[PDB]
Amino acid sequence: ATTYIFGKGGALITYTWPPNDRPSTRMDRLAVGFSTHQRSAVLVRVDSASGLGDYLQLHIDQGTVGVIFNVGTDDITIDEPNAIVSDGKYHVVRFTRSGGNATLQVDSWPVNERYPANSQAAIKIGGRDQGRPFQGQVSGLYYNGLKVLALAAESDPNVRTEGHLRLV
Repeated sequence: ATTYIFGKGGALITYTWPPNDRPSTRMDRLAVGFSTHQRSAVLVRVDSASGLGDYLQLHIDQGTVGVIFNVGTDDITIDEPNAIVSDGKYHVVRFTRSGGNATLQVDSWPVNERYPANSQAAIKIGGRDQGRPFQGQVSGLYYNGLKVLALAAESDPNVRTEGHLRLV
């Protein structure tokens, strides 16, 4: 329930687990609040051990939200192509992984992805080097117990700050 505004140039909020507490999880929850006017941006990126690719991606594409996450080799996508999100108004996204199974809630639209038959390293919010970079405001981010936005506000050493930010 803390809000950061990402200005012109795009900002970045990195939470970095110490190289000794890298959580290898059976289940993940991401839940973000935000608003933006652009139809193409990246919100939350979660990195895996060095050189394994992205563990979790949350991006706005075509004005709708979508998550990519990997089950070892393959990366699984979940699209919510019904909720328009690039209006500038408030929107709450809730990704819920459980093994291969997964759920995606955007505002009032839920999607359920069900499976057929990896240690985390960092969480980045926004991105300053994918021109056009993210612009707008993110609010009350939550990942596996970590309220990363709050942890910034209280200057947690694990949280590195880059870009054009403002606590509102």
